[PDB]
Amino acid sequence: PAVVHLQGQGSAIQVKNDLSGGVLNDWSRITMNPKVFKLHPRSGELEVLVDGTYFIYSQVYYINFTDFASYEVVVDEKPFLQCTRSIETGKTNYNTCYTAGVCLLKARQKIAVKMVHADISINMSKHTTFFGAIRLGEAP
Amino acid sequence: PAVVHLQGQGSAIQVKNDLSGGVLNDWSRITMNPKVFKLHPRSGELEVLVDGTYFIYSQVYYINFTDFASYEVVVDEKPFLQCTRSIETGKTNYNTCYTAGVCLLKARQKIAVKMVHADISINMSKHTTFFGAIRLGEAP
Amino acid sequence: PAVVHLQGQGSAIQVKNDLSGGVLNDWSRITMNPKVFKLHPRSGELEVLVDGTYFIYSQVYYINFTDFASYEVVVDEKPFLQCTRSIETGKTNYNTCYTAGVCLLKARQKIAVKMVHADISINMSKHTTFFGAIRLGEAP
Repeated sequence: PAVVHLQGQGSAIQVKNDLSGGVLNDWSRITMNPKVFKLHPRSGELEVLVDGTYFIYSQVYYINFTDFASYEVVVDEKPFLQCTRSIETGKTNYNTCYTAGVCLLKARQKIAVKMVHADISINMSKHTTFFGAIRLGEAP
Repeated sequence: PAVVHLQGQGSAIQVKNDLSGGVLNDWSRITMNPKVFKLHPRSGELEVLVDGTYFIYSQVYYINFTDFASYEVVVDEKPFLQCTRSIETGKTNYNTCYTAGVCLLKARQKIAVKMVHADISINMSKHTTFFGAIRLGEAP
Repeated sequence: PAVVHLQGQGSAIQVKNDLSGGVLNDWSRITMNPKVFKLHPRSGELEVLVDGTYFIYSQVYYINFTDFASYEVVVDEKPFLQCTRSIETGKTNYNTCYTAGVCLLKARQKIAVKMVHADISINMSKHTTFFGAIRLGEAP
């Protein structure tokens, strides 16, 4: 199996003005098999270069937000996974938010972590905020 | 590796009165290997057809509860995994609860996601509530 | 693929004690490929016995906490993953805290679950608190 583990590079992000369309992008590729995965640095996309059965996972560290914190893991712009937290307006929620799932992908398909449009702050520390995949094998 | 990723059928559920024994059901079967896995949609049970080493995972999107929200991933009615949340707010508790783990299984054993009996609502959207398994290989 | 699923053996721990630097060691070794994995019962370290690509996961059940509840998954004492909850609610909080990720490892390296030192309680039940890994295959 080929793998990729992408880590945030540190520094806090406010989702509204510190990102465009909510998409996380400045990922550090500490592990990436270049024959199976390609990273797109501005669009924040993790592209698969071959058909396969893929396990996909992510985790975003919510560090303070208004009331509703959430993101989607999208595949070709389509919601596949979601991780969501809540809090009462005036109070604080520091919270790692992990989700993961398995799906069949064809070559060139692109995966991305997209924050929902809200006032939400996230910490990009490498241990709390990450994004990865495992090609478990061929697709049927 | 044979995999299965069951997605909810796009509906908000009130656990107490909309499920039987808290068991999430009416799963949509997008990707399921028919030689390893068999689905029982109304029961909500996922049956393994062959012995093996299985990674099992699940997410439930909690959308309303005032006390506790908890579920168990059960194998023949025995708890294997458990995901739990207490309230994050006095208003509306939007919160996804993911859990996963590896276990050995025998043929004809059945897995289910079983809510604890309480005043809980859930969003059964395809990207928010899901239930899957990976046959990594044989069991030793 | 070689797997390991370690489960807590029940009861609870008061994290304020800071025994063994917060490193959890209550692990029951239910499934463990002995050719790839070794558990040290006193230190709580999970040692890989061969080089390879490893998916590592953990869940800790925070049962009584008020401010920050956090833990790290460490590799040779170096943080790799982190799971964190500080939910300001006015009452005591109860959350399971799952995280996971993939990394390449050499033989003899040791993985542990290290609680950050806090006056919280964690429940060590076998269904709510666990620690595991999948050797996906050889590392490139």
